[PDB]
Amino acid sequence: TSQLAELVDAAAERLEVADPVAAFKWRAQLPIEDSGRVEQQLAKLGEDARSQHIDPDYVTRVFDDQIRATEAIEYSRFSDWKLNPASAPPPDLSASRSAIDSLNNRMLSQIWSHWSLLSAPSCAAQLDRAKRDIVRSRHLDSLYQRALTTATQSYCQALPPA
Amino acid sequence: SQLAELVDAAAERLEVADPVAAFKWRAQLPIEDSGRVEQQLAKLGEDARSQHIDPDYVTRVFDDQIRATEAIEYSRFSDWKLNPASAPPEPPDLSASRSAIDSLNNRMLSQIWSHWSLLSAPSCAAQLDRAKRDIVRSRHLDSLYQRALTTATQSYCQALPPA
Ligand SMILES: O=C(O)[C@@H]1C[C@]2(C(=O)O)C=C[C@@H](O)[C@@H](C2)O1
Repeated sequence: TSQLAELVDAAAERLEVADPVAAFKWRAQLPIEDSGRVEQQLAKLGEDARSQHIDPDYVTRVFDDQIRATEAIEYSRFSDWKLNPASAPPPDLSASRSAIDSLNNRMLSQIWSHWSLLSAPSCAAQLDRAKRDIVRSRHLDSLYQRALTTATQSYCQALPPA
Repeated sequence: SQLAELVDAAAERLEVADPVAAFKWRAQLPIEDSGRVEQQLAKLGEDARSQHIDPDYVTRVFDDQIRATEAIEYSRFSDWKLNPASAPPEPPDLSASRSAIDSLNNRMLSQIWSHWSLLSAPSCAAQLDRAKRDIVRSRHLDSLYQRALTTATQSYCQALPPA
């Protein structure tokens, strides 16, 4: 089991919030993106990182990836639903909000716990193993696999060049 | 197929979704532009009436085409959210893309008029499936564009024969 399995699993579960959120936005005729909103969300995550003695710039980069990957899923659904509106699957977003708050906390806990590994040469391999295992355990489809890659692309920190 | 030119025009117009998406991505503009949709449907409705073509049929067809186009734009935004480096950095202006669309709109309505007797005939469904096969091949349409072309053309065979 990869040391990054809990982090990646949390990231994947958080991606899955894309579906109820997109279903809601579709019915409510709301757009997917909102730059001001995301700026606020990222700022709050940075504050969370500071209070937890985690590098806020790192957390900001990682969650920027996470949020873009999530928006990618939402846009893919909107595409599908434009072609086939009868397929659009609702309710309000309070459940999703609570889930994201809990998953944010889980993710930050693992960034803290596994900071040495995230800084290490073994990060890339351990991330690849974690992804493999979560793709399988969560039965992630091609869209979610691409999203998980995007979401996690900044986990592993650059190494000294000499 | 006698519907190949119409389907080709439809597919060509679908392909304008790419530069349109690219422009909107760079400019951070919404994908849906209800004003522009209304403008087109109004003009086309009037052209149909003036040429004595059933405007309700024409509106339906273009609604389908427009929805399919929006679907492609959403899909590209999805792709670019996953990998922003794949977004075309210097797309043509939206104005230019809209002019190209205006011309394709006209070509499609001209083809609808020309092939009214086939669009309203029982052989329409067969001829449409044939045209789609051939244009999918000739344009090398991928999975997304195949879906989009089905959506764009789904009302073609609804045309009523003249009284
Ligand atoms: O902005 C646009 O011009 C493009 C083209 C489009 C159409 O299909 O005509 C018209 C309006 C928009 O909602 C979509 C679809 O994007």
